[PDB]
Amino acid sequence: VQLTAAQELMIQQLVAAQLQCNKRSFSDQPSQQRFAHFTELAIISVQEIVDFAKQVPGFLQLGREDQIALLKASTIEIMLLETARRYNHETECITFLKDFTYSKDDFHRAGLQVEFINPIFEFSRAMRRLGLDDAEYALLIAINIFSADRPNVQEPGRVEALQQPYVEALLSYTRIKRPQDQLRFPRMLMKLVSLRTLSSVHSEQVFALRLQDKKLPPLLSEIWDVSHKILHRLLQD
Amino acid sequence: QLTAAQELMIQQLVAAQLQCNKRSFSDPKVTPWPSASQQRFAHFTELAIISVQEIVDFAKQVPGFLQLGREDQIALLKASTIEIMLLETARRYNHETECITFLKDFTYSKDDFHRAGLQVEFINPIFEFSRAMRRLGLDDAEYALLIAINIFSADRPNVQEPGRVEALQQPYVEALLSYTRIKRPQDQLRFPRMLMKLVSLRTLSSVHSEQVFALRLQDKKLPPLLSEIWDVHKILHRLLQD
Ligand SMILES: CC(C)[C@@H]1N(C(=O)OC(C)(C)C)CC[C@@]12C(=O)Nc1ccccc12
Ligand SMILES: CC(C)[C@@H]1N(C(=O)OC(C)(C)C)CC[C@@]12C(=O)Nc1ccccc12
Repeated sequence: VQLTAAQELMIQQLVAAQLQCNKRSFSDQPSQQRFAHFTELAIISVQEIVDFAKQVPGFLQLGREDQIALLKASTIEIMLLETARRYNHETECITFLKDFTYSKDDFHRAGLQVEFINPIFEFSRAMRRLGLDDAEYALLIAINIFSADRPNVQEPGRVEALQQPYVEALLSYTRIKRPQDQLRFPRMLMKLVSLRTLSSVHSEQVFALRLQDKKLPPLLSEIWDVSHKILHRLLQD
Repeated sequence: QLTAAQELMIQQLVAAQLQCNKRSFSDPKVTPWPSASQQRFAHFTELAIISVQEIVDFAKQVPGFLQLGREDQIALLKASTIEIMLLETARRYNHETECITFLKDFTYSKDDFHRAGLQVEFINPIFEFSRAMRRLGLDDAEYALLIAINIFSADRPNVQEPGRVEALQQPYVEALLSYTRIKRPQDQLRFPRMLMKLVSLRTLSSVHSEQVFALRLQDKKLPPLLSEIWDVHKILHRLLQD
């Protein structure tokens, strides 16, 4: 009933890597005005997500066409995990990147649909109730990435094997943090289930804006719209 | 050790699970497996109608489901119907033949489904889930617990009493946890993977919904009872009443 040096070492690598993310600030930073803002800001985040993904052990070792498959699906779900981490209960303003803060009302002005926005905030509220630290968020992101249930995964068993170390670490970490509360760990996992619904709802939202004359940029269209020239280039570096 | 209350609950579930999948191709008869496109669709829908009713009967036997409001019961059943069905496809997947089985003994190839006009996006995940489920290697108690856990999801659409639903689920999660510990003390990661399979059921259920809409474009519209649960609840409300 205690972590290993290997497990301790991995968690530190993840949070350290995770800390390199969301570094860009609104001061330091250089309908459609609202839209362009989001897409612009997504590209920054996506690019950070790919970089984070190379750092994690056992990811670069996978073949390229499955590295695409895991990233394509999880990238939105990571974003959602990160929006939830910095969700502020008092203001009800989700933070994106270092310091960009947006109320739920701010989103309606971008023309996002109520079927899409409310679940995001319900997700952010629900996760805040769990009370996860940076280590638990970092482990949960990794677990999320190595999802072998994603569409068009060529080597599922290889991916399942990569993920299992992160589950075992998270199980042991939660047991130490709350020995009395045995079901908090399952509660955290049941949240992974909520992420998919939001992932499917997101595919409906993105589509709807294509109708409103709001087409996605080159990088974001590769992974969200129904070749991966940009995506290969980011991975190959 | 396992609780006396917990033993009863598992026992009630497995028994209820036993009443499911009693129908045989030999035992009335559903429209036969072979216009050709149209007939295969019919074959599936008649069989599914039959399956849905057993799931509904099973769900009433599950404890505390009937504690719920008729509106919530309906919400819960409609969303998990496909997910229970797919658990069952996986449960009895033959790795030797790669043929999934439906009800008592209706066996189908991957090849068959392509022939029925189903899209790859839909078909591939189903066999992958059946394969992935096998790697876990669940026993009957474990399947049944996982099913009951599935039913009581608070984050389902149109649920009115989430807390009441989630309260009914925790007992089952606790039983599954306790059961895994007793049966396999040294395998700590087995129990989380089972819970994570619920994540896979969601993607499937979403993929399945897309398939149903694509089929409507093939001039293949679902019958009344399946249309309630899968299209975008009079018969289902009436089914609960018996
Ligand atoms: C509305 C948001 C939830 C945005 N989402 C999204 O898919 O964007 C579309 C505009 C629908 C294409 C998900 C992440 C999103 C984004 O893309 N950029 C961004 C910047 C700050 C906060 C949140 C976001
Ligand atoms: C294609 C199948 C996977 C069938 N399902 C489904 O949703 O397909 C529709 C065409 C939309 C109806 C899911 C269970 C399904 C069914 O309805 N009857 C049936 C009989 C034997 C095996 C599998 C099935």
